[PDB]
Amino acid sequence: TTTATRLTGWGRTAPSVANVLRTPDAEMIVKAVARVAESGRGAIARGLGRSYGDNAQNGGGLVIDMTPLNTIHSIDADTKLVDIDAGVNLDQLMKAALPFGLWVPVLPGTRQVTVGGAIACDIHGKNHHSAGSFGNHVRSMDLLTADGEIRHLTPTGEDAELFWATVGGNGLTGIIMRATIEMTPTSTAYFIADGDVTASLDETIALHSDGSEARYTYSSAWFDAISAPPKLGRAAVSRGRLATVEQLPAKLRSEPLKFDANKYTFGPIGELWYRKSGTYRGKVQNLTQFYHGFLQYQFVIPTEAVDEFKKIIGVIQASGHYSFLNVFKLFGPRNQAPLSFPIPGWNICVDFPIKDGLGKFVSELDRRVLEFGGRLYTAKDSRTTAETFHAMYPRVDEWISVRRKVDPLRVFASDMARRLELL
Ligand SMILES: Cc1cc2nc3c(=O)[nH]c(=O)nc-3n(C[C@H](O)[C@H](O)[C@H](O)COP(=O)(O)OP(=O)(O)OC[C@H]3O[C@@H](n4cnc5c(N)ncnc54)[C@H](O)[C@@H]3O)c2cc1C
Ligand SMILES: *N(O)c1cc(C(=O)N[C@H](C)c2ccccc2)cc(C(F)(F)F)c1
Repeated sequence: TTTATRLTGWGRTAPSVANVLRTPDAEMIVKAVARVAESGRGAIARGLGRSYGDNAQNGGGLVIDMTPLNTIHSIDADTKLVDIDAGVNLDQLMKAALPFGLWVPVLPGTRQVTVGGAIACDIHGKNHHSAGSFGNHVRSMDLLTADGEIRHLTPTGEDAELFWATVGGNGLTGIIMRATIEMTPTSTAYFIADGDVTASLDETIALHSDGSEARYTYSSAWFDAISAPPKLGRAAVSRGRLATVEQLPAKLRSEPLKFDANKYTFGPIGELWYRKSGTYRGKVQNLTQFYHGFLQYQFVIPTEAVDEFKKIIGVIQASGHYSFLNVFKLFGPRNQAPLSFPIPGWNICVDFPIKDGLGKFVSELDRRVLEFGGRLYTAKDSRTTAETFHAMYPRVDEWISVRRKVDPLRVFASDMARRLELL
């Protein structure tokens, strides 16, 4: 029933060979786990493999593909609850739930992620500072544990601890079979967006600490990480909120929940265009418009350590490693998941062309991120060390304890668990 497959994350790196079970039958799944528990490198769940790291692979072990288990069981406009299999992806869920006036409460940059993957990495999106991360919206889940049993976890139940260990747990508490999400009510599929441009890193920080952020539910920025100061850190800021029907152009009010470089570019006229183009108010945009080899590196620095955040950006541009695609956002309050990535503060994504001395430069970045109280993201990472990770996540020991109570025999395991000593 299993097939030896060669697996990588989305980074197409650190490949490993595992036995990939793929069945729409939850019974084959439960019994495949029981077949790992009476024997040795254990088992890990895999979703759509959008995670860049090595969390959804398990060298010389069992990897269980969950995408066949993609039944949407029900959606209820009144309770706002959705009840689906872990294999359902968020694009699928988005499209099924619009007709009910329901919005997926946390959307990441690609909708090709499963619900299991969204929970296990506790993903965040453009609205983190107003909605939190994915785990905040899970009202229940069914977790296939090492003992072959299915446990029904809730956020505030008597199983709260294992619930919040599973959130952001990178699949190391067992297999999420099914969950119940509370959605966000919406009257349209549209955003009303305000656009802003900055000329300096200092301007960017100002804009994000002036209180304007509280007027928008969604907010993120494209961010210059190549130009030398004080042009370094200038940003195209896109902020907004879901539009109501009364704010749509009348052509759309009929169907409000529907879904579907020249010579000047670098001169003063180019700079002018880019400011004009990137500055606006109340622009209505659908989801696509408003959301628009390499080493993907993402960290967050606590809010108060702002000067340290600036320092790291300066180190980056002067490093000779150039990143064009840079997403900046200020996270809001965190949640009670010990291994949850987001904390309030300065979040950034950078894309580094694989190049000489880059591996060693990012190790230094790790040191800086750590020294400054921030952390990396497992959904992005494959190269950091156990010691660095354990120091970045001070509640890791708390988490490991929970994980030990629930999988004493190390039935669930992955490349990452072994690398980061989470096993
Ligand atoms: C283009 C792009 C844009 C992205 N943007 C964002 C973003 O804006 N915000 C953000 O937070 N992330 C973002 N990501 C990362 C992505 O959201 C996460 O890596 C997500 O976890 C991937 O989901 P998946 O179903 O592909 O999971 P996989 O990558 O297949 O698995 C990821 C982790 O989830 C676990 N898992 C999967 N299914 C289950 C299950 N059924 N039960 C238990 N554990 C399971 C796996 O074991 C593994 O630990 C982006 C990724 C890409 C490629
Ligand atoms: N990283 O801090 C980060 C990345 C995204 C994101 O959507 N990235 C994908 C790869 C993307 C790259 C280039 C253009 C479009 C999409 C989103 C965030 C967020 F915090 F959600 F805004 C952060």
